[PDB]
Amino acid sequence: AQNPNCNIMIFHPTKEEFNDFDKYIAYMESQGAHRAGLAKIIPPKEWKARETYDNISEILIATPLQQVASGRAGVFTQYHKKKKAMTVGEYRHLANSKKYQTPPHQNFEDLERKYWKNRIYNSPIYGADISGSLFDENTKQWNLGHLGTIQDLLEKECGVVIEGVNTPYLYFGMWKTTFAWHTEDMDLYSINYLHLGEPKTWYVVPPEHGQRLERLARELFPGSSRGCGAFLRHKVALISPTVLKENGIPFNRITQEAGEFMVTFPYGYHAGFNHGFNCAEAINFATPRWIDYGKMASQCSCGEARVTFSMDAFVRILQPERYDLWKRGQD
Ligand SMILES: O=C(O)CNC(=O)C(=O)O
Ligand SMILES: [Mg+2]
Ligand code: NI
Ligand SMILES: [Zn+2]
Repeated sequence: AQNPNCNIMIFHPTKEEFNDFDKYIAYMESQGAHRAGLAKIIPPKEWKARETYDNISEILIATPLQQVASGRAGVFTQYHKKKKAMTVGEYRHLANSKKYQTPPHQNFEDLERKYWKNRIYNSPIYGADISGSLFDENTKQWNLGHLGTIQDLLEKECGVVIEGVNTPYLYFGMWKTTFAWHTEDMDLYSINYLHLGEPKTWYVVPPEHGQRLERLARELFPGSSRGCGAFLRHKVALISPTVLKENGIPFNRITQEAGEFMVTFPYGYHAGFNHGFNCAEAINFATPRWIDYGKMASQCSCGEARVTFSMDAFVRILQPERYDLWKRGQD
């Protein structure tokens, strides 16, 4: 069995190996990459996502989200308070202001210590979940707006044609902006490209151990757990590496830098934080190996998780028994 300790693997494809996206995912899996839940892919030196980032300031962040924490430093939830619209140029200036800017630090490990010590005492503002793309149309390799769609994959594997679309999303971050512990909708893959700016630190639980994280979360967030049998779908709970180690939960960590891709694998729980002003692009995707995970994915039916139009068909076809309850949660 490849990668039996579930370490995060880093790949360096050549320009030739970067042509065929599906083939390279399947290659990484042949080497055991999925066992970690997360892999890093460093593009060949010949590749670029676009020519420059000099002309992005007029993109609008219609609903910036202020991430307000409650709890203790290593075990907290966050809620998202909506703020007035602002442009990317306005948000960048805000991120760089004395109130929000990255503090002085020695290295990534010092900054990580400062994040976990101090995150809860601040409320950073995240420009998340913005439909759009920064890949040039002429970039043919690993262009996250030109991937095979999940609806086409389901149709190729199972024969059923379904409605829905699959487009990318932009994330504009600042110091301390936070992504809570989650797996993807329907336990899909994700791919994330860090276009510019400061790093993103990731934490991940191997898919084979995901239920250990879920059991810890029910213990640490007992009110939330009574409210919903899949409350990590709400994407609000944070647990620090120190607390995970104290409770024996297997996990790994890695820092993504500008110009690098990260892939999350089906049922790989992940969480993390941004180091300073940055912009990432991400999208969900599927492969044949996903289908079995989609059929078994938990679902939130309490009303909180509310998701895209395109998840309807995935529930309806892969999980018909659960469909009626889940759709009630959507309505
Ligand atoms: O970058 C973020 O805020 C969160 N991204 C992801 O969870 C992802 O790409 O799967
Ligand atoms: Mg612009
Ligand atoms: Ni994710
Ligand atoms: Zn719920």
